[PDB]
Amino acid sequence: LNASDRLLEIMRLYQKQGLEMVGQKLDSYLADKSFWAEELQNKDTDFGYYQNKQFLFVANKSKPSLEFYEIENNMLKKINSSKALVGSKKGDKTLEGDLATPIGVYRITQKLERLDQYYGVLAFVTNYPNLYDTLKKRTGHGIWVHGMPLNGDRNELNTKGCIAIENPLLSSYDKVLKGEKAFLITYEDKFFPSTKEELSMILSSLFQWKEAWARGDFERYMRFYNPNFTRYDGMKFNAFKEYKKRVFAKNEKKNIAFSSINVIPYPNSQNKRLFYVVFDQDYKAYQHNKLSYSSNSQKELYIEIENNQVSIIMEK
Amino acid sequence: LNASDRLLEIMRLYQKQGLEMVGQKLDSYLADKSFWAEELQNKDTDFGYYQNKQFLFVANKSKPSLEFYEIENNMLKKINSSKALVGSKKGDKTLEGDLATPIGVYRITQKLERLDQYYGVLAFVTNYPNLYDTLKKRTGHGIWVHGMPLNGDRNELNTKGCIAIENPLLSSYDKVLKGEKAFLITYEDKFFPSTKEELSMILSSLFQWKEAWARGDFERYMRFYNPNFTRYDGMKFNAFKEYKKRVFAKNEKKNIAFSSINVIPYPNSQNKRLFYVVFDQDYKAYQHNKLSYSSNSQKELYIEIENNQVSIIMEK
Repeated sequence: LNASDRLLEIMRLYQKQGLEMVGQKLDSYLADKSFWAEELQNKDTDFGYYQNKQFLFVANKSKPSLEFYEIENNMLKKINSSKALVGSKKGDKTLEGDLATPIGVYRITQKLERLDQYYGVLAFVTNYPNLYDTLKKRTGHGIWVHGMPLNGDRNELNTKGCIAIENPLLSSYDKVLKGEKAFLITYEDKFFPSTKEELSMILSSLFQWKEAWARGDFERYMRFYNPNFTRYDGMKFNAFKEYKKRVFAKNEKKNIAFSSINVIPYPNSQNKRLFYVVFDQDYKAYQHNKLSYSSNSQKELYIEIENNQVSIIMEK
Repeated sequence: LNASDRLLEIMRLYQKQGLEMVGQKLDSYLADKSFWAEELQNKDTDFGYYQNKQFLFVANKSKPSLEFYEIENNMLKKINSSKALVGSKKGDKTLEGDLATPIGVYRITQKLERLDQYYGVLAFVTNYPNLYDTLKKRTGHGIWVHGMPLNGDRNELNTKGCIAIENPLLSSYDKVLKGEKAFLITYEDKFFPSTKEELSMILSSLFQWKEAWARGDFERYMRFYNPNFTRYDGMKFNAFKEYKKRVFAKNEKKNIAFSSINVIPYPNSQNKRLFYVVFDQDYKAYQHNKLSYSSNSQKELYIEIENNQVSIIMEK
């Protein structure tokens, strides 16, 4: 079953039964692993799935090195790479002042340009501690990707956790970036890419979870949640399930849509198969066919694949 | 590839902008000649485009003969053919009692069975005079496809305009038809088939016209109409245009959907490239977001292609 068959089937449905049945068919594709497997088959998927154009930094703490990529239609283009300086402590960053460069997936939130000359041309600010770090109660702050001292001093072999590279290369990255946000994937010894099978399982599950949510299927929705689940505000599984039971019993109608979806393999010290999933969510709920609630938000999930099953370990 | 890209566009649109925008995108394909060119490329298109399953008699006045077809996904299955008795007058039927079998595209409206023995096992009633005949002021009635005398008489060489075939075969067609309406194409010496280019032009135009109508684009809508236009109720081009300018100035919201579209080459004296278009139409209009008018009707168009341009010459 291929893309041409699916297009023909969409149009046949549209001409014969109209628009509502088209939506139901499109939903069935989105919930279908094989549909994603086909879309992904010739794409560069090692660093994840990215719907829109994005920029990716990849840091190897061990070498140490930093690479920079552009990703468009899920095809990678390597811009450059170099050696880097990183923190002195091996493994996870878990505490303020532990001198460790964090392992995981981070976002570059801003550029700083009026800094001590030690930081070089600029500093890209990472969002350590990210949601995952925050729900694990890891402490610390101020992890940046920056340059080398402007005076030309080279008197350190390690930072206190920041990632530092040469200024000309750093400037060249900034010119490619043009003020766009970047992801940063940082790993330690060896990187374990997301496979096409894993991305296919996550994306199909993602849409199944959405539609179980929207239609108020409490049992199906709850099965996507890992027993260890933690919500962004600290709520754990039992209270979460209690609450959702009540909410779902109200049987309100909802429409939910996910866009700008990225799914990114998440390096971690236990080498669990973890992924960070981030997307825009359009959410609408109705009471007696009157719109009673709407929101547009940025959602974040952390998902594990274990025992060949997808589960949600954290959600904002 | 293209089908991969086209599908991806639809899937992204569905989640980013909604099912309504998906419908508009499918509509843009239906308005595109190259879309139809591709869609028709391996279809049996000589007798026209038939969206759903349909049945077709083809009568050659000159032979004389009658063929019967089943048409499913626009592939012809020929059920049978045989010799036939037809009217003695060559050329057009224009008048009550002129003994001519009419030339053009007709519809079988009903089956009669309580007949005089002369007429055989049954009569399929054709709709002579059709809309075209009627707007051309042609008169007469009772043009049937029927059998041979039940008392075994086989005297006559010609009917008074009906089409007569052997009773065993006629019953066979009836059992295949099973109460369904059928089309009849009748032509005189040589049949000049609808081509794939003609059909693709007519179909893309049909959907362009629908969009111009529904979105209220007066100038683009009026461009499809031939100067010689006659509406089913006699109204001519200038009065039609005047009335439409008024209606379009109201800028009412309108939703229009077509289904079971058939486009059938229309044989004619002058061998002009004329076609009969017939479809079901669901029409709704609104006033300040409230439904003010709805209808479900069978629409009929007669269309000429001349100097590579599609025009409407008659509409019901």
